[PDB]
Amino acid sequence: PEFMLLPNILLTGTPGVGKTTLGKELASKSGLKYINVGDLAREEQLYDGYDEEYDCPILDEDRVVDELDNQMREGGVIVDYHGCDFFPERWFHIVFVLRTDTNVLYERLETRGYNEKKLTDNIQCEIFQVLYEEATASYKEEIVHQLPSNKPEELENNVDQILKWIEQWIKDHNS
Repeated sequence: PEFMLLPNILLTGTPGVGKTTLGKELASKSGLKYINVGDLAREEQLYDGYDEEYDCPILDEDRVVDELDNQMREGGVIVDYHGCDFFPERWFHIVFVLRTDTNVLYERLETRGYNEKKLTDNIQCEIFQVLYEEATASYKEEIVHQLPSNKPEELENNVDQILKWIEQWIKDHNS
């Protein structure tokens, strides 16, 4: 991989849409580094404050940015998070918003053991297309793409499409 310019990819979308499964499979099949922002925040303890209504530690967004910046500047990172407005715009060469039909998403999150309030908030997040709108507000329209993510076959299509995109980008940016 040495001395190749490599792209950064954002995988965003509501919890349950398949970002982690996709990012991990992409890392394995491309050699790009996969970063789960939730796991990173947990591992490096990047929390500040507690949201009492959602019942979750509040992400320290500045510290996440500081934690990742050097690595992002070096390129070749696939970032997975259910938020994107706080990342420096310069980080990402392409942004994929994974989408899952509400019925499918509900059953996924139900299986994850989400209670009613958490199920409702997340399901409304998807049905209101919150993350999609957040992505389009934060990044150039031409680099934001929605990906259906409802079944293994769509995961397969997404892996294939993005792996092909990575190859083309690398060719274009290492003349």
